[PDB]
Amino acid sequence: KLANVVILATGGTIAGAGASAANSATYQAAKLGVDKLIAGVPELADIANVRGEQVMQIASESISNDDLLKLGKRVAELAESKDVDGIVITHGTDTLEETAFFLNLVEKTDKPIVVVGSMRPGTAMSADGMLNLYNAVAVASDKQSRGKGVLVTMNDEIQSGRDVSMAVNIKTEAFKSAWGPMGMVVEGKSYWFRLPAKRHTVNSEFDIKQISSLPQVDIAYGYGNVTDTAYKALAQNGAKALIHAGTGNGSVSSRVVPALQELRKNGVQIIRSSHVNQGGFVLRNAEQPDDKNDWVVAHDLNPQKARILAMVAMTKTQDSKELQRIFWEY
Amino acid sequence: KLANVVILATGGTIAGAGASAANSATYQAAKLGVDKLIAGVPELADIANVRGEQVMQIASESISNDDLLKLGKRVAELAESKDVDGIVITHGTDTLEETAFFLNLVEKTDKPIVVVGSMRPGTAMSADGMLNLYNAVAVASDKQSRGKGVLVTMNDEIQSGRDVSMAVNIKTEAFKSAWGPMGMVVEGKSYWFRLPAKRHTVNSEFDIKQISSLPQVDIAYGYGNVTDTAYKALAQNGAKALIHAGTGNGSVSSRVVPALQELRKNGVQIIRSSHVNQGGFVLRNAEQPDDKNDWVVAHDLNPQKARILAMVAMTKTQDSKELQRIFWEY
Amino acid sequence: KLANVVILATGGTIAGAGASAANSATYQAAKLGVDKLIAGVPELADIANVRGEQVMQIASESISNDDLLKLGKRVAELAESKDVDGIVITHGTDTLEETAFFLNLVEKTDKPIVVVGSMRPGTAMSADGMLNLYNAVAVASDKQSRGKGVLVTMNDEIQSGRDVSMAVNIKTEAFKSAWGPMGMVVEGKSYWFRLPAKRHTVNSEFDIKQISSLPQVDIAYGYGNVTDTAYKALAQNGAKALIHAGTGNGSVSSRVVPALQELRKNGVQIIRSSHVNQGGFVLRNAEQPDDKNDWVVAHDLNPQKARILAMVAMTKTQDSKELQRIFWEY
Amino acid sequence: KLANVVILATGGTIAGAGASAANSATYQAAKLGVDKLIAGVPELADIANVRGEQVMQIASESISNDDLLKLGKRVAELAESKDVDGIVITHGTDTLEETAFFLNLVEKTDKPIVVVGSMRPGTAMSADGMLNLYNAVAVASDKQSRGKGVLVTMNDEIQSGRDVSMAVNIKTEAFKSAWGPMGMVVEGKSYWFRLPAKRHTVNSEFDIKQISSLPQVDIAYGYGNVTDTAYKALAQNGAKALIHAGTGNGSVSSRVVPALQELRKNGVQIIRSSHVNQGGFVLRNAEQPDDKNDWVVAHDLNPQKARILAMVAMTKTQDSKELQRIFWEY
Repeated sequence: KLANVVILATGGTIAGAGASAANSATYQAAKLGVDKLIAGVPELADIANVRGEQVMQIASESISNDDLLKLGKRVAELAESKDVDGIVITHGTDTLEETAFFLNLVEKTDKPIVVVGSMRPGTAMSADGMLNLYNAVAVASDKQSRGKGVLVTMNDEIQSGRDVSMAVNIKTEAFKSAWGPMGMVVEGKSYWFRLPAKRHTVNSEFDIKQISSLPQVDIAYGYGNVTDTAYKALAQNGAKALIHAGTGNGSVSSRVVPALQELRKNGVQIIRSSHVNQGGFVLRNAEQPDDKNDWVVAHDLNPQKARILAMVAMTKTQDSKELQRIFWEY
Repeated sequence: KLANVVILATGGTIAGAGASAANSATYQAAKLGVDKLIAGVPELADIANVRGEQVMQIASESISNDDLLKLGKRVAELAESKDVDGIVITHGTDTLEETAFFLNLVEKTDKPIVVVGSMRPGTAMSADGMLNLYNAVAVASDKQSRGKGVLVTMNDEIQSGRDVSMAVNIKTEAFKSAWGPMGMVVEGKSYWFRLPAKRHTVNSEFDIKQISSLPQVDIAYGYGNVTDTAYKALAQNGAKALIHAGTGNGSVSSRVVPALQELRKNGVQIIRSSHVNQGGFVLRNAEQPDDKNDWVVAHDLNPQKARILAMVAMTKTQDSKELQRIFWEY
Repeated sequence: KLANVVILATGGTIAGAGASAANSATYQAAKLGVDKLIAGVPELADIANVRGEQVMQIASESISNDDLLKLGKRVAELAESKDVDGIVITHGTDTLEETAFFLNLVEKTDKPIVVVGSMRPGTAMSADGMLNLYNAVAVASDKQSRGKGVLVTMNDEIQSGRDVSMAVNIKTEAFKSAWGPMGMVVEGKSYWFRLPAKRHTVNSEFDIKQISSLPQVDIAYGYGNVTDTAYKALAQNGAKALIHAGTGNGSVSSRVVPALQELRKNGVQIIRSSHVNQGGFVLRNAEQPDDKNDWVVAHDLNPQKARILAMVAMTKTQDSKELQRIFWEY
Repeated sequence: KLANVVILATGGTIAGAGASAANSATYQAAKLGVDKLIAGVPELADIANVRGEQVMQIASESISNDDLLKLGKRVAELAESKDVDGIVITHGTDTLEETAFFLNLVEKTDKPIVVVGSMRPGTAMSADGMLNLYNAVAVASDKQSRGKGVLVTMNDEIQSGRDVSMAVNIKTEAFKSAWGPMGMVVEGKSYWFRLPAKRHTVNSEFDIKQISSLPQVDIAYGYGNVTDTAYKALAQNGAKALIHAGTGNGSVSSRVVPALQELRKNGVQIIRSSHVNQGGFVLRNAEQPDDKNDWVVAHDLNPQKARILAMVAMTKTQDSKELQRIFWEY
């Protein structure tokens, strides 16, 4: 009668603890195991048959590519199981948007996958995690969630895992998309207003089942008087692609362009993103001659999202034209 | 009767040119001289006595610290002149927010200083620069602008140069502040709704007249699987402070903390900012033990803004407690 | 081969004129005919084969139901023509959102229909109307626009005609949706990030071909110390439904509930909307017992949008359960 | 020694109760007395000496002018007491913005006055009221709050009572200002980023001590095919001023202008506001000839705020030029 939902716990503020009820912002992440999360929301038994597993127990700022692969592979094993209807991942906020996008690209399933965190620990007055987790389970149990790609369910919203980002610090409305929420979840019911347009999950060319390793990708920032130092150092320490987090429309300083040309000739993919992250996108051939240089633009994707897509894409191709297509379809 | 306004041109898209009227996003910056910009808005003569000077002719993504000092010293000379009532600076968008904040810290004048750019070049259909420049001159000529600190006048808004940032790519509403616009400018008239709270201009402890060369400060990004490589390389190549553009509330990967402790022990200031830029702020001692490590938080300041404040602050102090006070006052 | 686009002119600021180039906000609407509007953007020939018709010449604040029917019927005649690929409607901003939603409900066509205005008259410095009209023709000429419902193309955005609203005065970013833009249009190219979820155009149960008149529907506002006066007066002067623009979640004053029960028994449909228009929705049975009173909630639709849906819906049904279904599907 | 704060309870969702923990949106307001609210936040004793009074027990959508006066007069008595350092008012969300603006105009004190509500009842999972009430008391007890005018402390923000509005339904981020938050409150500490520019409290020309009964003011909505019916009926039933909630920049249908000219000639003040409430303002003489007609524009104020200012203003003046000055200063 009720859906079978599995909760995969990774740590985070949602599993965190502070010293008193007034500690909404100063806490230790990743203190409570998945069984204590489930025990703290007894109302979950009203909306689904829930089982929990601990995949990891980390502050998400310290996540690694090996962690992503472990989580992605477990999600795929559960998605293939006839006994599983939906999956919830409890996660720290800091890199929640990276995990959600990674799963959106590599999980070839129409089964709902929801990633959820909290801005306050469960010890705090007015802690947000209990209702976030209830909503995540509600959404993971809802037929309307099938085929919608990875979702994030914080602040009573249904956000696309593709382009939701941690945009506001401290407040519970932290996660926003340039392209809006797709829906809302209220008193366990989902209300949809938009659908995804971009390739995901079942329509993805990528599959975690065929990924055993991820290429190293790093990010360097653009600002006044920036030099080529970080770009060269990152490449010298193994980066196979650099995400340029440029000013404006992925613009590159005249002090940095020559190093990026030299790195591209040395086989490093050069992907122009920006730190202009509330809306718009980076236009090919506008601020830099990407065709002449054989560079790629990240479209609307912020730097950390562009890193995820580049890493997944480079499991399959190092062709800059193919990478640009991928950045325009996902 | 009319105010005496000087326009200091530095380049940018507002001085740009594209190949066709439909080229609103693909153009070359810094092509038109200040006399051509002034001649493109003959209505300036109705609202002020305007004179133009060409300080530099750059795409603002390529600005240097020596460019900031040249511009800041020319602004100081003009502010000291009885014959100047207000100052407008035409600037590229990419680092407009950095220049505006710098001038807000180092110009000890109550004379209006307005920084303005455009998202479309003057060759485009529906180019925004003409009305942006008219509005900048209107605000620079208005007695209500005196003592308000440095202002930015795009999109019919009066924004604080402190915390306005380039937040949306392509669109004319690019410049936004987490704390809102302070006012609007419409048909030459200024309408105020908020005042600055933070220290600026006449109440600043800093003065451009004292600064000969700015200290080197660099920025490193935080993301999944980040290593200490960029942080160490930037310090090796001369960084006196490192702005950490962390995930979430300025969080630091467990892979990076030991390097930042070693760098602080070797005299490099460690300032925790974030790429969570739509609202909120980074809280001292929350994600990291700043007191134990002698680190600084950047409060609400985005990484490029924190870099500007760290450079100015270190012309006066190397005491981390004084740097934290400055990050809480400015 | 270029698309054949018809421009249907109705008036508005985009056809407006002010006394001087500095008049961005003080002007007269509906002065320029469609042939002069088209002649002002000769670049339209690069993206489509365009012809103009003058349907009407009004300030949109003064639109009537007879004007909607005239425009809707003309759109339908063009959409049935094999010689028409797309339709652009130039329109005043004030009720643009009402016309766009009306057409989204009643035009049973997959051919693109775009509604466009401007915040500044074409006489103004940095007038927005030329690029808005270029973008409207670009989107109306694009195969990606087929089957997406009615679209609004201002501020470089592709907004859904369903739920875009005039949200910001004066500024060119005036039109916003709670559910985000669906895409952007830049240098003639359309970039999509979301799809509509709600029923529209070809999947609508409503058809302008079967509508010869519209039921009278009026709107009354909720606030502190509101009385039942406006509600009763509007019904006495022919309203067949009343849109309640409530405080909060469509809340109704205890001073107004009895009048609404008497009006419902008298056969007036009662639809709870709100003046809380930036996000969320009005929940059935939450603030008022809608099932007991036989009332309807407007879901996320603002009062003027709810009026349009009620008026179209009541051409087909006066069954309150059917109207609630319609408010949940469109 | 702790500040003495008095909590004045008026009802609302913050005092509400739902049937179960999953009832975040469906509940009964105004169920719990002030002593139970205070008992539900035992941490209040750490930050202030609190006492509670029950002023009334209502759902705020049903507030009256006499309720405003009863609360305003009690606030005045407490502000005049040496034993009171700060005042918190617990309130329903629906008309919280109206009460906060009223108090901002009529309380001639620099003592902190905070108005607070919740979007979820205290019975819900992740109820927001506990931390909102803690934050209200923290802000009411803070020296930084003195002289700032009336404040609203929801969602970790410090918002101006002047121009904060209920803008988002259901979500805890409901309260927003076009001009941004002025600050934040985190772990009991206040962080300021802007100051008010408009007249309030100690600099107000109005005083609650002089007002015995407020004049009747009503609101009529503008939309396609609107008629003069609601305007005339509201005036016939005693409105001394009509707030016109127009489309766009307070625009008036050509079907309505004649009635509004006649009402003005008969002594009814005509104030043009709008239902365009996310930003911008209504410009005098732009959409209508206000000077010719002796009408007033509401500036940036939404209709329900404009009604509050019009009521207070008309306790002093019937001169439309003085009313316009008031609408430009407050």
